[PDB]
Amino acid sequence: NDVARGIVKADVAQSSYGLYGQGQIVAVADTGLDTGRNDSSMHEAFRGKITALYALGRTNNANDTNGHGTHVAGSVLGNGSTNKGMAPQANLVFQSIMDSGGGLGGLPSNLQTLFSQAYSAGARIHTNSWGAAVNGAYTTDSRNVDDYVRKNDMTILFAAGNEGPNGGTISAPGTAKNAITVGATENLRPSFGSYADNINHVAQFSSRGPTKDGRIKPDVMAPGTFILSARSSLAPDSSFWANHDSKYAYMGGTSMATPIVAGNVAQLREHFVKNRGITPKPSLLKAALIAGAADIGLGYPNGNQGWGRVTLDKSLNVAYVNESSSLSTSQKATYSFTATAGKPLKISLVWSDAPASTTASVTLVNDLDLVITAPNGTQYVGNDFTSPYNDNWDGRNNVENVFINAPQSGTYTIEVQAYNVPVGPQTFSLAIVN
Ligand SMILES: [Ca+2]
Ligand SMILES: [Ca+2]
Ligand SMILES: [Ca+2]
Repeated sequence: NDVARGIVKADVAQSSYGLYGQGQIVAVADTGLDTGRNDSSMHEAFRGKITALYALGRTNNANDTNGHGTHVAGSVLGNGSTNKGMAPQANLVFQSIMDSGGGLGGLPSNLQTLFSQAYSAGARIHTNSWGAAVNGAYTTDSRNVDDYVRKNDMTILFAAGNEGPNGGTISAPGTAKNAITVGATENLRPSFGSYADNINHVAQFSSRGPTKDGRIKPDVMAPGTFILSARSSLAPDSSFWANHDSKYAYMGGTSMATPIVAGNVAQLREHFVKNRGITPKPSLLKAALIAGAADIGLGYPNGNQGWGRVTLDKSLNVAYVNESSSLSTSQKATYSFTATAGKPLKISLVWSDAPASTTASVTLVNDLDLVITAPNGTQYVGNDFTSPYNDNWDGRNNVENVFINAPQSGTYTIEVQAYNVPVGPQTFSLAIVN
């Protein structure tokens, strides 16, 4: 966590912007949380900061004999004396879904039940280091994630899965359109060897897109190898990659990358609410993370890194549109942005789409297109990264991007065009970095 904090710029968010996640509540659905008791027995990283601790998988037992859940929650918001999570003043809703057999039987059949329970408790961010390895398929769980986000103010994150490095290995519900799906790059702890020596390396195991219908997943990356975070007092050494001390130990997986991003979302949401005067919609938090992300060196579009590695300080300050307009087929919204040529210009359009059928061959329901015009007339179409940049149109993704490394100083025109919106009108968010 301490090195991940610096890689994703949560250190700048904390030290220069004051963002530790205070006032935000993150829900984690995972194995269990240390002793399973919201009292003074609880691990120092969560003692006193638990909004609610629910036992779903084992009636009346939310403890963590595995370790996964405690480490995950630790990375979101742990506030112990060392190895703090990214949002260490956020409060925690924890849903313990591990069943007596070690499986995830506490999950309800309809995942909307899980998310609504968390929402009722006050959580507005819900993070899930779990999934089924269904090679990019959009399942009932994916559908319910999508329906839930379109109807409720909840940012939902899912791990991409650990079936890399082959293409097309994204887990469900990480295949949901409206979640933020997170893959793992390496942490920088090179004494532990090749899994933690290059922050621009995709971890070998991280699942890779595209999804079954060709969409780019994961959406973003974060460090997910040799992450030092909270150690359940009931977990054995075999659950960890390496020991550290009685309260903290190492783990790696997309399960570790996801909660780093979830804590960054708490920091970002705090910033919008306290410092920018608005409650940012899930689509805007997602767009802002995407526009701020760093190309780890593979270029775009790319299923190995998605849109790149979270870089939180760039996301804090984006120019935005927060679902303030909705579009039906053939309509367009227009914005103008004055750019400066010193720095890259990155524009990200994200929408919380209508849920797809589990039987559809193409999951995108409502298709918006991003079209940008430079001061000197050059046009760019969302996700067209091959010159000429206005000839390849996107009909699959509900994230569209125009990234220009050396922009012209001057006013750029930004159009969001409703190509085909059968379940309309469709709103959207934009985030702009320059
Ligand atoms: Ca490496
Ligand atoms: Ca499109
Ligand atoms: Ca092209």
